[PDB]
Amino acid sequence: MISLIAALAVDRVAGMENAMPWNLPADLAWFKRNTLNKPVIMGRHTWESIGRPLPGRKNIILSSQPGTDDRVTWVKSVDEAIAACGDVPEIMVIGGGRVYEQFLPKAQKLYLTHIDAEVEGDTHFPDYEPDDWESVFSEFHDADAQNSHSYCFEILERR
Ligand SMILES: NC(=O)c1ccc[n+]([C@@H]2O[C@H](COP(=O)([O-])OP(=O)(O)OC[C@H]3O[C@@H](n4cnc5c(N)ncnc54)[C@H](OP(=O)(O)O)[C@@H]3O)[C@@H](O)[C@H]2O)c1
Ligand SMILES: Nc1nc(=O)c2nc(CNc3ccc(C(=O)N[C@@H](CCC(=O)O)C(=O)O)cc3)cnc2[nH]1
Repeated sequence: MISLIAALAVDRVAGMENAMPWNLPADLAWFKRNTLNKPVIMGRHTWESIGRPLPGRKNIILSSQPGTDDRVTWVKSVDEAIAACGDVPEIMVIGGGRVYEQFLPKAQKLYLTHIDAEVEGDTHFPDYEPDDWESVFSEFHDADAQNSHSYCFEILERR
């Protein structure tokens, strides 16, 4: 199956010109936890933002051009990306906006972190219809000494 994972501020804002204005180590731990040992598909901008291969995962980067880093796998279409993942239980799509919109119709599961941050950005998570998804897990966390905002983890499965 194909899954998306993302951190969403209010209005599904997912990305800005620069790094998001929050310190959320617990969310990064959730991200690692749910992606380790699985192929991860990302767009070139997200690859550049991360700045290195994510360890312990097969990193697959979408770009229309040949790759510029031989440590990771580079593909030029959604179907090539999927094929490059091989026979695995779960493919993780980790963004960014362009990539999320392409994969959402193919996806069976969403891993979302809802962040109580009323911020502005240039990249959003695609619209999804709550009636087409069953929420199977939810977990709230307040802001604390190590996390700048309150965050709520959710897992949704497509009906
Ligand atoms: N809040 C979160 O959880 C989260 C997660 C990931 C990223 N982000 C944020 O998202 C932003 C990036 O999103 P974005 O939409 O700008 O970029 P993106 O989706 O990361 O990358 C876009 C690039 O991917 C390539 N691409 C996408 N689809 C393709 C296809 N079908 N065939 C070939 N190439 C394809 C293209 O590369 P070429 O131009 O080389 O052809 C394209 O320019 C950043 O601000 C980042 O911080 C947020
Ligand atoms: N929930 C969620 N939160 C995010 O911050 C997030 N970010 C991306 C894209 N950006 C990033 C940026 C950095 C790292 C990263 O460095 N991750 C490390 C753990 C963090 C750490 O080392 O402190 C990792 O191994 O996964 C991952 C994804 C995709 N989906 C997301 N989904």
